[PDB]
Amino acid sequence: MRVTQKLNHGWIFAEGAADPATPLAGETVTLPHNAVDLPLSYFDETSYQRAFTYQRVIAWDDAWQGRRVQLRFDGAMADNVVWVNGVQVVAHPDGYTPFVADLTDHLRPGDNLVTVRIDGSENPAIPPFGAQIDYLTYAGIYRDVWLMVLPERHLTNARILTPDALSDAKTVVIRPEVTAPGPVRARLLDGDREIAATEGEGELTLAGLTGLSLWSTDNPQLYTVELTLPDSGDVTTHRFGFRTAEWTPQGFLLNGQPMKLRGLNRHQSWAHQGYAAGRHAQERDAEIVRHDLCCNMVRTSHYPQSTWFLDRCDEIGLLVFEEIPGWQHIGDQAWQDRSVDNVRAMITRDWNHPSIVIWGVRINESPDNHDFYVRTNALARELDPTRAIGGVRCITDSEMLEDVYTMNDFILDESELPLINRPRTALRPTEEVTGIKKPVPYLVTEYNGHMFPTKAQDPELRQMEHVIRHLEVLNAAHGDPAISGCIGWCMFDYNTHKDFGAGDRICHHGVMDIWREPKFAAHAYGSQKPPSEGIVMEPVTFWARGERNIGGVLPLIVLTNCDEVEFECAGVTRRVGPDRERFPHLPRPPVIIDHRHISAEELGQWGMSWHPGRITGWLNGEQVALREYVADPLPTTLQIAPDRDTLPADGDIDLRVMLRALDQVGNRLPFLDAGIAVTVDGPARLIGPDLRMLQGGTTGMLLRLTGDAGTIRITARHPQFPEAVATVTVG
Amino acid sequence: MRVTQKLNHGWIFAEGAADPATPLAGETVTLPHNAVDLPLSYFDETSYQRAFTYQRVIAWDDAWQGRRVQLRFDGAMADNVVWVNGVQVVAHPDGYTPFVADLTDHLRPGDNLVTVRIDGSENPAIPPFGAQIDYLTYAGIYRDVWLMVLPERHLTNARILTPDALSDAKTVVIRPEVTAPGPVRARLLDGDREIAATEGEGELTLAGLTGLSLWSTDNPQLYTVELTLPDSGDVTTHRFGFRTAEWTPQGFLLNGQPMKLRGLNRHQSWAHQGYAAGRHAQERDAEIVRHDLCCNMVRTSHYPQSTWFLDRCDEIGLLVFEEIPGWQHIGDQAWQDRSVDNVRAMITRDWNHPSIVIWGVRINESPDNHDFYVRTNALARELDPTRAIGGVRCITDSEMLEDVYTMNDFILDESELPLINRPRTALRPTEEVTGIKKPVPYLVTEYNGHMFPTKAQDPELRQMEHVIRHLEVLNAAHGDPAISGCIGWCMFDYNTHKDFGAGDRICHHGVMDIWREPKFAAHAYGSQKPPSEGIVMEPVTFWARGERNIGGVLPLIVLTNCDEVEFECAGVTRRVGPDRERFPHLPRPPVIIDHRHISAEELGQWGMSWHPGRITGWLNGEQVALREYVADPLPTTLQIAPDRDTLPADGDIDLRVMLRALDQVGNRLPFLDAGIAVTVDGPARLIGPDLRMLQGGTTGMLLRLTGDAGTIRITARHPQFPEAVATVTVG
Repeated sequence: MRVTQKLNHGWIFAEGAADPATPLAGETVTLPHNAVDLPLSYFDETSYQRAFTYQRVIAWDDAWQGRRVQLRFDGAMADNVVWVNGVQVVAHPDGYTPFVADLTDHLRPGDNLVTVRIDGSENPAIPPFGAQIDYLTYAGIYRDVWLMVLPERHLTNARILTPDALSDAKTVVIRPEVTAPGPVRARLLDGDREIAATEGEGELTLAGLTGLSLWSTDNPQLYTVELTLPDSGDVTTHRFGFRTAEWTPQGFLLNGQPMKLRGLNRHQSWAHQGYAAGRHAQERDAEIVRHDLCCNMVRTSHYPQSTWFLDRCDEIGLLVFEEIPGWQHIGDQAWQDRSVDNVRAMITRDWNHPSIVIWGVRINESPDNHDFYVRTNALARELDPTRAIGGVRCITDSEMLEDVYTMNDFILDESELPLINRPRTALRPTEEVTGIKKPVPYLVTEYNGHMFPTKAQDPELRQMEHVIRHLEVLNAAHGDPAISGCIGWCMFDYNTHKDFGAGDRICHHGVMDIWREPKFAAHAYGSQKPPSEGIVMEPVTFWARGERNIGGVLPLIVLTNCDEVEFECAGVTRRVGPDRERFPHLPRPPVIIDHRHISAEELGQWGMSWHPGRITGWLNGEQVALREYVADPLPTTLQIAPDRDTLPADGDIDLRVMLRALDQVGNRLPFLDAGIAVTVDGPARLIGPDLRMLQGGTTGMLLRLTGDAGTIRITARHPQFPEAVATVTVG
Repeated sequence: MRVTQKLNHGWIFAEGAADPATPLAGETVTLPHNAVDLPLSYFDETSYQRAFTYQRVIAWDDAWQGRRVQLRFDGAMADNVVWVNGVQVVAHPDGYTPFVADLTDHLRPGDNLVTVRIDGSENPAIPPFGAQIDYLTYAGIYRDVWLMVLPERHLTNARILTPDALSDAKTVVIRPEVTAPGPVRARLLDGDREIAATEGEGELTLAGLTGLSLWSTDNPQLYTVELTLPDSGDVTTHRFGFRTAEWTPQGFLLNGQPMKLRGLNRHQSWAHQGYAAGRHAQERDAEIVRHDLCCNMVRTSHYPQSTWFLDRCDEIGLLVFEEIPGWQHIGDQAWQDRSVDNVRAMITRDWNHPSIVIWGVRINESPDNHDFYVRTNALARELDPTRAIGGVRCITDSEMLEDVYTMNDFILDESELPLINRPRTALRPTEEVTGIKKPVPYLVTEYNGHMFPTKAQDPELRQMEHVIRHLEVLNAAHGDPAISGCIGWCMFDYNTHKDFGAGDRICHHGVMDIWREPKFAAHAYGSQKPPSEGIVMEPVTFWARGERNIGGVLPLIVLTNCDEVEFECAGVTRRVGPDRERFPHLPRPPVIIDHRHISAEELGQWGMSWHPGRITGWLNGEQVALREYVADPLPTTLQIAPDRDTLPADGDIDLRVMLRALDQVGNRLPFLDAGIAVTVDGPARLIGPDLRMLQGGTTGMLLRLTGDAGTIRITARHPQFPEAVATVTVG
C-alpha cells in the first residue's frame, strides 16, 4: 500500500548556488515558488537568469522501512539537480517536465537534507533556449512536489487505450508499467460504481462494456482505472475517457461528428509570479477558455503545461493541442536530443487525457529540419499511435512529416505594407500554404497577435478593428471546408523579452488582459456560445460622444448570441439583426447597427447633447439581455470581485480578484488612470504591488493563501470612490 | 496720488449664499481661488454649479479722507454681487471681465465687511450659458482683486493710438478717460527713459518721434504712456507698441510685410484648479505657445483671458485673436444685451495691447443672427477702429458682417463617414466656404480637434496620424494664398462637460497634455521655427519592436528643422532629406523615412533580436542633434523638472513641475502605468492629489507658493525608480 502526500510546504529558498550538504539559510517558502517576482512592466528580464537553491528537511520515518522513498517534481525552471545528504541523485535540465529523485538508499535515521539547485539562465543546451523567445521562462520550483513512499515492486505508469470507442460494446485495454514482474489487477470505475475487473500479467483487456458514455466537449464523461499489485499492495488510478478524434482532409471529427475547431493559445504565466500558480489558478484558465471564451480547443503555447490544466480540460470538455518546449530556435545535435527527450516525457505523462487530440512535435515556428523532425515524428507515433501529429509552422511549402499541416497564418492584414498588391485577406487558401494539390488535414494554429496589438485602454476605434479581426478570421475558418478550424493569438497579454511587444515587456495580443479579464475582442469568441448555455450581449463601446473620430457610437458592433438586438437612444428605437451578409459562416454573427438602420438626423446626430442609451437583447421575440449606458458616468462603485467567496484552508490556492471602477449603471470607467490601494488581512498574501493600476477601467490581483483557516479581508480605496471591502471565508 | 494695492491675501470663503451684512464663518484663502477643486477625470461638473460667498474685512484708514476707495475685481465666476456693510454696490454677471465695487460712501470707522456672492450655476441669462458648452467655467474669484484709493478726480482708462506707425517720425495719440473734465499730463517713456511729454484738456498728441522701434513678433518693443492729473495728483501708466496689422484678401500684413499665420487655440484652465491660476502660469502659457510651439498667433478660446496672459504676449511677440464668451448658443434679447456689454468690457480693457490684432464678436460657432451681430460688429468698430473684426463660425455661406471670415474647417477627415463621396481633404477652398464671389480675408480658426482625438498614451500608429493631420492642415494653409493662416484645435487637453470628450470629462484634442507637456504632435508646430532659434528633431516613435502592427518603426516621421536626418540601426545607415513632395508648403517639412529609403527585404537582416537605434539631425553638413533609443528600456530616472530653479516669495505663483519616467538614454516609458508618490516640503502647497499618475510616461503638477521665503523640496517616489529630489529656492 503506497502513500503519496504533497510536499510543497516548508522549503527554504536562497539566491545563488549553496553547498548541498549543509543547512541552507534563506526564507521559508511554500511551493509553487517563483524565484524573482517581477513588476508588471518595464523590467530587466535577466534578473532571474541566475542560480538559486532550495532545501527541505525530511525526517526519517520508521514506517518507510524497506520501501522506496521518492520525490516527484512536477516541474522546475531550470537545469535542476537534486541531492540527499550531499549525494546527487537526479539532474533534469528541462523546465516543463517531471522528474524523480529516489532518496531511498541515502536516508539516515534523523533529519535528512534534500537540496535542489536550479538556474533560470537561458542555457543554450536546454531547449527552448539558444536565441530569441517571445515569452519568458522565469525561474523556481513552480509546480508541485510529491513525497511518495512505494513498495519495492510498484507501478510507474499506465496507458489506457479505447479501441473501437464508438461501439455499443466497448473495450478498455491497459498496459501497466511496473518495476518488476507479477500480477496486476484492474477495476474500471464510474465514480464509485465498479463496472468490471480483470487480473493478469501483461496487457489487460476489459471487453463487452455496455451502457458507458462518450467523452465529448458537451458531455465530459470520465472513468477511472484502478490498478493494484496484489503481491506488493500498490494502488494507482488513471482517468481516461472514451472518445474518437480524427483529422481527415474533410475536417476534424469528434466521436464521428464533424466539429469546426475554435480555439485560443494560452500561456501558463501570470503577472509578477511567473509560472508559479497552483492547481486552482491552472484550473481557472481552462474554465475561462471553455466557458467565458467558448472555445472547443486550447493550445499550450509553447510547452507542456500543468497536469492540473489538462485534468481540468478532461473534466469540462476542452480539447487540447500540446507541444514540446520551443520558440523558433533549433540548437545543435545535443539540443535536438533533448527536444526528442521532451517529446517522450510530454507523451508518457499525458497519453491518457481524452482532452488531448493532437501532439505538437516541431519547435514552434522553426524552419524545417528533416533528420530532426523524422526523429520527433517517429517517436511520437511509436509512443502513441492513437493521436494525430502536428507541429506548428509559419511558412508555406513545409515538409509535412506530420498528419496535420498546423499553420500560423498571419496574412491579416499584410495589405497595409507598402509594396503589397494583394487585398485584405483573413486566411490563405490551403493549397497555397501547403504546396500540396491533394487535400491534407489543416489547422490554423495562430492568427492576429503581433499583426494587430491592441492594449486594454486603446481607443474604442482600435478595439472595434481588433474585434472585427478576430471575427473575420473565425468567419473565414468556419467558411473554408478545407480548414479544420482556427486558434487565435492569443488568450491574454503576456510578459515577453525586450525583443517583442511594446517596449514594456508585454505583447498586447490577448483577447483578455493579463488578469484574464475580457477586452472587447473576448466576446467575439464568447458570443459563439449556444444561447441555451448563456446569453451573451456586449456592445463594443464606452458610450462617450467624442471618444471616436467625429463623434457618436455608430457603427455599433454588438457581440451576441441573441437573434436580434434593440437600440434605444434619444427617443429612437430601432431593431436590428445579426450581420449575416458580412459574417455568413459564424455560428453567432454579431449585430452591427449603422447608417443602414438609423440615419444621422434621427439621433440628432451631432446636435450637441449626449444621451443615455439602452441596448436590449432578443431571443424569439423575448427580451433576454439589457445593457444601459449613461451620458454622464461617475465613480459610483469600486467593485472587488473575487472568483470565490469561500475557499478551503489550502495554501496551494492563488485566488483571482478583479477590481473594476464602475459607474452608476455598473459599466467600467475606461480612461480612469488610477491606483486602487489595496490591503489584505487574513490567511493569504497579496502578490505584486500594493497599488493596482487600472487599465481599461479594471485590473486584477492574485492572493496566495497561507493554508490557515480564517477570513481573508480585502480593502480597496480610491479618493473618488466609496471605500470597498470584501471578505472570503477560508476553511 | 493714487495708491493701488493687490488685495488677494486674507479673504474668507464659504459654501452657500450667506447674509452679506454679517461676519462670515469660513476658511481663509489667498486669491486667485477656485471654489471646488476637481479631480482630473470622471467627476461631477455640476459640483461647482451653486452659490458661494467670499468676505474681506477692510480697516478704515484716516489716510483715505476725501478720496474714493474701490475694489477692482479682474474676473470672478459668476453672477457677482458685491456688498459693503450690507449695501449692494455693484452687480456683474459675466465671469471673464473686470468690475468695480466703489465702497467710499458706505464705509465707517473700524472694520468694514465687503462681501462677494458668486454662483457657478449655468444661469441661462448669463452668456455663454444656456445649452451645451465644450468647456467648464468652474467657480470662484479666480483672478486678482485690487484695493484702490483714488482722488475724486481720477483716470478710469486711456486709449493709445499710433497713427502712421511705420514712419520714421512716429506719432502717439492719447485719449484719457477721467471722472471729470480738466488738464491731463502725459510723458512717453521707454522703460525709465523719458522720450517726450505733453498736456491738454482733450486728446493728447506726441508727434515727430524719431529713433523708436516697431513692435513685431521678432522684436516686441514696447513703450509706456504715463498719465498724470496735475490738480488731483492721480497717476496711471499704459503700455503699448507701434505696429500695423492689416487683413487683406492677399493675406495678413504685420508692419507692411506678409505673414502667414500659424497658431493654436488656448484655454485658461488647468487640472484641478480650474481657471484659478496666477500671473506666472498665465505667462507660462504664452511662452509655451510662442517658444516651445513656435506659434505666431494664439486665439483665446472662447472668452477674454487674463491681462497677465495678454501682457505676456505683448512682451514675447505673440499675436492674439480674442473673443467674447461663447459656445454656439445664442440666448434671448436680454442675453444678447449682455453679450454686447461683454464686447465693450473686452475691447475697453484690451485696446492698448499691440499683441491683439483681431476681435471675435460672434459667439463661437453660432448660427448667424443678423440683429445680434449687426450690434456687436458696430459697437466694436466704434470702440476700436484700429483692428479687424472677426467672428468664429463653422458654417459655409455665413453672413459676413465682419472684416475677416474666420472659419473652423473640420473637413479633415469626413471621407471616414459612410455616405461621403469626397476624397480626404485638409482644407476647403475659400470660395466654397464663404459663398462670396470676390475675395475676402479668410482665416482658419480651428481644425482637427474632435475629428481625431488622441490621448497621451494612445498607440504609436495613432500619434503618427495625429502628427500627419496637423501637418496636412498646416501645409494646406501655407500653400493657399487665399488663406491668411490657420489656428489649430488645440494647445492642450481640457476638461469638459459630460456632453463632450471621451466620457472622462476630457477632450483629448491637445497637441500637448493638460500639463502643457508635448505629445508627438506638438513637434509639428515646434519644428516650424528657423534653426537659429533652436534645433528640433523629434522622431515619432517609442522604438519598440512590436508596438506597431506587424512590427518595427518604418515609416518613421521625424519632426525637424534640420535639413537632413540620419537613421542608424543594425547596419542600415541612411541620410534622408525632408519630404517636400508630400508637404511642399511647410517652412520645415519633416523627414519621413519609409520604403523609398529602406526596404522590407533589407530589414530581414536584423534577424529576430530588437536593436537599438540612433537618429541624428544634420545642418549645413554638421551634426546638430542626437536621439538614441535603446532596445531594452528600463526604469532609470524619475525626473522632476520644475520650470524655474528660483522664484521670489510671491504667493501668486503656481509653479509647474513635470515628472518623467525615463529610460537609460532619457526616453519616456510611454506605457508605464504608475502612480508617482509626491512630497512637497517648504513654502508651497501641492495642488491636486499627492499620487500623480503617468500618462504617456509623463505627468505634471502645480505648486502654489505660500509667499514665505525658503526652499521648495519635491520628492518623487516609485518602487521601480530611485528616489528623486528637486529643489527650488524661493526668495
